[PDB]
Amino acid sequence: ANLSLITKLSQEDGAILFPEIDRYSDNKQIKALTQQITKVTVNGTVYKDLISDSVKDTNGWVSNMTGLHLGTKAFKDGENTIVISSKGFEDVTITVTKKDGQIHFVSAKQKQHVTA
Ligand SMILES: [Br-]
Repeated sequence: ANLSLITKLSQEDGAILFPEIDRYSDNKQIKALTQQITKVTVNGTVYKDLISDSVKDTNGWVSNMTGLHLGTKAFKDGENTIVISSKGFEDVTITVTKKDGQIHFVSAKQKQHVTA
């Protein structure tokens, strides 16, 4: 149901970080997914690749050696839905909760096939 390789986040100033979304990974699936990101949405807002800029307080993302940085501009109280599209991988949906200024990791999945 949940991804094994994306499990956590860090809080930054006006941003969060997914350290496991690593463009330098020896894990070829994580490396190819991260290198080949095509689109990031937060609560349906389209984010811009800021390349190497601070993402503080932006609708912006950066992939670098510390992971995937996301601005919190489009974040809301309660549930937040982050959708990462990539060339070779089904969309990844990360759910995070915001409460009293604090954001925590809830789930990371790709849409699943129903099995018995
Ligand atoms: Br599938």
